[PDB]
Amino acid sequence: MKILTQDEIEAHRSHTLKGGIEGALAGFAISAIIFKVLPRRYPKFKPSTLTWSIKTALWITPPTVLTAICAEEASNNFDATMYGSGSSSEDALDEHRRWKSLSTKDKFVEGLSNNKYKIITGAWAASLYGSWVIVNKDPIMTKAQKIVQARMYAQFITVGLLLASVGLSMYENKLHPNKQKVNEMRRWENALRVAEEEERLEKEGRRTGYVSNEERINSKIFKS
Amino acid sequence: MKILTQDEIEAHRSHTLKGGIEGALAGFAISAIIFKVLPRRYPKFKPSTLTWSIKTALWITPPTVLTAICAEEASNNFDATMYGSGSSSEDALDEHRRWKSLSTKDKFVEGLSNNKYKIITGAWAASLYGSWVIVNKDPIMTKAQKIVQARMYAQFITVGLLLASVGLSMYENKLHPNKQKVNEMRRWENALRVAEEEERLEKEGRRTGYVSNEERINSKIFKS
Repeated sequence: MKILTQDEIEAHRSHTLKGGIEGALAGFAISAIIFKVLPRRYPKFKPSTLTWSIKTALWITPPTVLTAICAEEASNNFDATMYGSGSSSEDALDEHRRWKSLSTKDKFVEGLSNNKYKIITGAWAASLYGSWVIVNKDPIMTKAQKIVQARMYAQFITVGLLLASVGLSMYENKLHPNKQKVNEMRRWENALRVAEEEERLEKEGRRTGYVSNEERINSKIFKS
Repeated sequence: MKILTQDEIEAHRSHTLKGGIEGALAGFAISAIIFKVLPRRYPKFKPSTLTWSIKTALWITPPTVLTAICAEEASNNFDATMYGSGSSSEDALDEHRRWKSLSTKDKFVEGLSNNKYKIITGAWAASLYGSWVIVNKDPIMTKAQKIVQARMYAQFITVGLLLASVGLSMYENKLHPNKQKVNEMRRWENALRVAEEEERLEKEGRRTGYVSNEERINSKIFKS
C-alpha cells in the first residue's frame, strides 16, 4: 500500500549507446576480414570447414547487442525536456542528493575506459596475419600441424566471448528478465557437445608419419 | 432421480493429470531396457558413444512436460496470492470459448483416446529387439555395415519427438502474452549443426565401394 522506491535513479549507459551503433558496422567489416588473412595468400585451405563454423556464432551477437539501445530510447523518453530555465522544483532536490557523493567522475570511468578496451581488442585479432608476414622462418615441415595447432590458442581466446557473454544476461536478472534459473546453461552444455565431438576425429582420425618420426623411436627405447 | 451417481461427475482435460505422473515413472523402465537390447547380445561394447548422446536429450524432456500439472493445480486454484482485484474478461470471454464445443461427451475423446495412443507407442520400441530374436539367416554378412543402416530409420523415428516437442511450446502462445517463449529456433538450428557434423565421418569412411560391389568381392577372390 504505502511503499517508497529504492535507488530509483534513472541512469544507464546512454553515453556509450552512441558507440553501440558504431560497433554494429565494425562487426560487419572485421567479420569477413579476419577469415581472409589465411586464405588470402593460399588458394583454398582444405580444412576451411572449421573456420566456417565460428563465422555462424558471430552473426547472432551483433544483432542482439542492439537490445541495449532500444531499451534506452523506450525507457527514458529522449524527447522528455531540452535544456531551459522555466520553473524547476523537483529537479532542485536532485542536486542535494549528489552533494553526498561529490564524485562526478564515477560516470567518467564508465565511458573513458570503454574507449581504451575498444582498441585493445581490435589489435588482438590482426596479431594472426601480422605474426606470419612480420616473422616467418620455418624449414620444410608438415604445414598441417600448424592448422591443428591454431585450435590450441583458439580454445583460449574463444572463452573470452562466452564468459563476457553470460555476464550480460546475469546482469538483467536484477529486475525480472526471466524466472527460475534455467535455459541459460543451454549454451554451456551445447558448446560442450560440438567441442567433444571434434575429438572423435583426433583419436579415430589416422595421423601421418615420415622418416624423422620413425627415427624418434630409437631415442624412446633408449630408456632403460 | 434420487442421486444414483455412477463414478465421476466431471471430465475436464485436467483428468489427464493422472497419466501425467504415470509417465514420469514409466520412462525409468523403458529408459534402461531399450539401451540393453543391443548390448545385451553383444558380449563386447564399442558403439556406446553414439548411444550416449541420444539418451542425453531424453532426460530433459520428461522433467519439463510436468509444466502442465503445476499449471493446472495453480490456475484453477488461487492464482493471485494477495488481493489483486477480482474476475476479469475471462468471465465474459468464456462465452466464445463455450460455443467451441457442442456436447458434454466432447470431453471423453480427450482421455479415451490418450489410452489408445499410450499403447501403440510402447510397441514401436520393443520392435527392435523382438525383430532380432526371430533369427532367420543361414549365411552371415558384415555386422559393422548394419550398424550404420539403423541411421536410415532412427533419424525418421526421431523427428516424431521434435515435432511433438515444439507443438507443446507453440500451443501455450495461444492465450499467454506474459512469460513469452525464449527462442524456438534455438534447437532447430542447433540440431542441424550436431547433425551435419556426423557426415564428415561418412566422407572419410571408405571401406566398401557400393552396395552391389560389396557382394561382388565374394566372387573376386574366386577368380585369379
